[PDB]
Amino acid sequence: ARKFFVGGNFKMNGSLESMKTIIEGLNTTKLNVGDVETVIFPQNMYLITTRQQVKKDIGVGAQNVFDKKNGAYTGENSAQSLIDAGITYTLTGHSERRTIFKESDEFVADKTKFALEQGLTVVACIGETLAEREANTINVVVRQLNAIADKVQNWSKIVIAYEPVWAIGTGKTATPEQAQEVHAEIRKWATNKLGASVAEGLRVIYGGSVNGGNAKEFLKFHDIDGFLVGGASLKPEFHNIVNVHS
Amino acid sequence: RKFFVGGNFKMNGSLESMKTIIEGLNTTKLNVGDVETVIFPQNMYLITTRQQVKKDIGVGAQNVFDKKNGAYTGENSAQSLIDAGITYTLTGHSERRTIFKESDEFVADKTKFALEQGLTVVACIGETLAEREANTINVVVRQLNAIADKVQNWSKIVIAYEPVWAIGTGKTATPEQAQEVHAEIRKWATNKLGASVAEGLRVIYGGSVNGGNAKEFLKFHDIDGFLVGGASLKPEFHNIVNVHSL
Repeated sequence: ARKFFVGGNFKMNGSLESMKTIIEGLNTTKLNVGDVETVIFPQNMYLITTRQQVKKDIGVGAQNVFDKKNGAYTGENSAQSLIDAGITYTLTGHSERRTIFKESDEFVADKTKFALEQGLTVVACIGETLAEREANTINVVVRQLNAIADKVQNWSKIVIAYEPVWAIGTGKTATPEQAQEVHAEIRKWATNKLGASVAEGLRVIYGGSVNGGNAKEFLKFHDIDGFLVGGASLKPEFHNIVNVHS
Repeated sequence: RKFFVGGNFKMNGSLESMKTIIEGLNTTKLNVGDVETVIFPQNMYLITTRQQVKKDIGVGAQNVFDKKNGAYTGENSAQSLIDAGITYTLTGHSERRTIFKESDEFVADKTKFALEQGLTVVACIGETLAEREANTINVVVRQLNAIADKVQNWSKIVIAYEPVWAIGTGKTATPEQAQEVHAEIRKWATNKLGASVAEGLRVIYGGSVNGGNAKEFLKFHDIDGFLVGGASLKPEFHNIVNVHSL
């Protein structure tokens, strides 16, 4: 039985006031920590103050990390620095970084491997564009996942986030059935590549648009283990996703 | 032109080391009328650095994106920086141009947006080892022209000339070479922006500046300060920051 996982990706948003509000909101929500692993991923500059201010039952993660030890990489987040301040999670390979900053499959894998070695849990993001959806959905996520498998032996601290990039800004709303289809394919790939015990423990979270109302409709589908929430994670709605089981 | 000293911490730090580096700067006597001093910590420390370092010292990001708050996972927001009292940023550092392939045009776009949102920008330029053969001025003028194409007002720009071959290699440019590049940069600014703007423009030297070679630069009238790398994490930074005022 895989533990329900809800990540909140704030993206490149925030003010001092809005982050105080979000954090105080999370501190007063009734969390059953036994049945949900909750993590928020604030904009880089807020990482330490978010960890200081949000209660221990909520994880804090970076939105990106570099793949090397501390050194001369101006502008980057260090995995070593992150966990030294108590930031224990990170995203790698988010679609916005694969597209805007052309992060390669191999670069995402190397960041994942290094972050894991340094003690972080990695939410490794994958997903296909609309052109790739025409015929190559399986081939794309399989290729993205294989690059990670080439570098990473231990998947106990990986969770996979499936982003339906094809449904972003295309008028197309990705339905729960369409998500279930891909999540099943991801778990099939993991069974085939890593063995059944890894695949059955591996969280595969949906990273397309979701709210507290249809959260339950998505969780009715057989292979969806939680969510990487985008825009709703800045809003009170995030609490109804985190707390969906109660 | 007020002398400018920046300290680029790059992708370094721990809670313990960052607390003592800042405490070292807090208890260092400064002539703020004489030197504009700024430190650029790793992204995660931006808020705690602004909280802990005395008001006489500015804090800046090591990089910023070129758009308003939105869906750019992993990036620093210029609006968010300003909201929290971070009033500086680097753009175009050579490590970002080389590792992350930031173009002249992207750097110019970031510079313009950061300026519009209220930041002072240390726009970084410089030529490689191969370009040093015969193409030094072709390169820095091209990089500057891209900035001028997007930016009308240079009041809150500082130019940092860091020869790539001098970054982290220990091979400091001699002041005599630095002076002539800066003289060409000021010649370019005179022609492009007018003598008045050119005469107020800070052009600072970066590249293996340390407490032992700092003084030699002060005799050259087109070198308006330093962008210090590895030495900015060391107690000798306390020299470089004050050495103009001695």
